[PDB]
Amino acid sequence: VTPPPEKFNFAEHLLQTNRVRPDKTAFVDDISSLSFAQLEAQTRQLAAALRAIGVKREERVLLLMLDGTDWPVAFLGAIYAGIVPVAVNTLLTADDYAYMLEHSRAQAVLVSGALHPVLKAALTKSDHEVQRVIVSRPAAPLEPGEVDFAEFVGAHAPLEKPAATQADDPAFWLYSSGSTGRPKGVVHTHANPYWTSELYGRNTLHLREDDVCFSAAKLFFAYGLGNALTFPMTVGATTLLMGERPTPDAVFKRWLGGVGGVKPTVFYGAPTGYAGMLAAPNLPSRDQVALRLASSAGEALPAEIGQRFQRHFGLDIVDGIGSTEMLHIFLSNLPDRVRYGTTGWPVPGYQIELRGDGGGPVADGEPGDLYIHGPSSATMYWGNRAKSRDTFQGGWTKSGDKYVRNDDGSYTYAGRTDDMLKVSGIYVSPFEIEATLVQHPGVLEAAVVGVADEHGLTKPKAYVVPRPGQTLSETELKTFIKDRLAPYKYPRSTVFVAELPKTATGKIQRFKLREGV
Ligand SMILES: Nc1ncnc2c1ncn2[C@@H]1O[C@H](COP(=O)(O)OC(=O)c2ccccc2)[C@@H](O)[C@H]1O
Repeated sequence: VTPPPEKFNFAEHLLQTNRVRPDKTAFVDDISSLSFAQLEAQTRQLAAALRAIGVKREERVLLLMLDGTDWPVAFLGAIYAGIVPVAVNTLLTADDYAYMLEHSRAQAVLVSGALHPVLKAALTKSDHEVQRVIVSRPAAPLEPGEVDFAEFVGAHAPLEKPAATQADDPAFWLYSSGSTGRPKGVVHTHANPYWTSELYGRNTLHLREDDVCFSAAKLFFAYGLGNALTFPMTVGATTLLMGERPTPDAVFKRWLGGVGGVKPTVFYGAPTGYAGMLAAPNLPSRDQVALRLASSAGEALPAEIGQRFQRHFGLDIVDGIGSTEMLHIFLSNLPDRVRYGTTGWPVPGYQIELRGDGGGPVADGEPGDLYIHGPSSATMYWGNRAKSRDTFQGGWTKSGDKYVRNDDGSYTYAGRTDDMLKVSGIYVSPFEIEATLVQHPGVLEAAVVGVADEHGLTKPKAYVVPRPGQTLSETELKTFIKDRLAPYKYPRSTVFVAELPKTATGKIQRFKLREGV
């Protein structure tokens, strides 16, 4: 792969690539479609609109939007203007967005109408710098000063040239969270999505122009931003976008061509979703679908899920690991070489190391902490120098995973070096769940650990000590939390216990709980 040039604007690079196919569909969702030519026009009009309201080069805008054809207009339009979109999870609380507005110093917000209520609460409570709120597909009347996305874009002539950015300039941020503390702003450059799209989208997956891409992972996840924006636009594939929560039925509807007259050829999602599909009574047959490739990431793929999928569809599931810090996948199975129970082999272009307890070498078959060296790594966590130093070794990125290298050069997942749990392939901190539980007046103490379900997928499990002299049923506790946590964070089971195993300092011995004590 040839490196990008030093003067490089990634949005211009994706528009230029598709000038050969102006009338092909670039994106289609449940109510709209853009051709490459329409996407270019709207992208450049939005770039002009952001500049016309005073947002300058290098400044941030918050992009809080459901998957749909306006999302890549917003993302690429900011980048074309050399403004930095901060693309965020759509399932967070007002308090999380308030933090993001302050931390990013976002100067504008591009928000889906269905997300406007949570955004409103974030704006009201924060010391933010937002100059304009631009609403895509409003779901209630606009407040004074707010502008509808379609009119904001339509009111401005297309910007004539992109910002003259450098390849190593910041282009966008994503946020990721650890087991405590606020979300961390992961800063990516213009070159980083070129590298992931060339080294993985093109050179590993072999995506091509005639593909129809469909990602159950949304565009704000680093996995989905590659799958359903940067990879397809790099090869001129058409992309199906879906705003609603991915369920088996919603996904099957699109597999069978129920939206936009298109059947996906490339599907993308978490192992939890593939298990949910394989359990569904109305799983389509082979002859009803056009899939040629199935990608998975976010959590380890249990071998039995890959094997059942291959037996049903005659397609393997290609499991690769990526992170928000590395932007996309750097260690993966290949479309034509899958070994289930491993994450495959290093993606050419990326170097992988396993380190022991002092940074030293680890013999094959022994676990070591995983470190990555490659060209798409983030530059830092914005405004967090300590956490940055810890993760950005020195050209090496620490992943927070342990791995074992096998005799054939493949790597087998061996768990995290922290307490985080990927449930449904999405981060869940057990300590957040514990903090929610102990605010119930009938709970005295709680401890949450990961436990493998019957499919070998990790789910949280809660051990709860009730407060003597209060009542507390399992049903009452399920109601308390349904209300306060996202569904993927719900404990699979709660066990009421008389006491928890502790050190003399009172530290809970969470390892004893995973050992089944
Ligand atoms: N296949 C896998 N097997 C085992 N663990 C996997 C995995 N893919 C992700 N992970 C886990 O999620 C972590 C990354 O989470 P994050 O949500 O930042 O990004 C993706 O999850 C992400 C970002 C871009 C592309 C792909 C995934 C990895 O450090 C690892 O613990």
